[PDB]
Amino acid sequence: MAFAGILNDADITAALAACKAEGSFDHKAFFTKVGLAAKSPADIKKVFEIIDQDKSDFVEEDELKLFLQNFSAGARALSDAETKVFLKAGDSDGDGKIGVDEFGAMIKA
Ligand SMILES: [Ca+2]
Ligand SMILES: [Ca+2]
Repeated sequence: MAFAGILNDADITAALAACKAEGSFDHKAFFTKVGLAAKSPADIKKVFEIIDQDKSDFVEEDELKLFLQNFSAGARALSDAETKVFLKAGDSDGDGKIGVDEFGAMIKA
């Protein structure tokens, strides 16, 4: 909408419209679709502040809920299985959060 061309609002919206059905949680496709897998450290660090929608130096599940609204104004809030598989894409230590190093890993795959 009113964001930088670093991200394609349409691609964000696209995968988010798809990852709204339980069982259709291809969020890794989200990263590669929106172009997030082609981000530089600096970009990924502002994206850090996105999963940290609270800006608390830590990114918890409750943040991943509205973190998408912080990513894009017309984004969908992730559901049970959606947030789960999405988080675990990077969350390897299983602490219900996105460690930003876990994050870089999940985006890169
Ligand atoms: Ca936070
Ligand atoms: Ca973790």
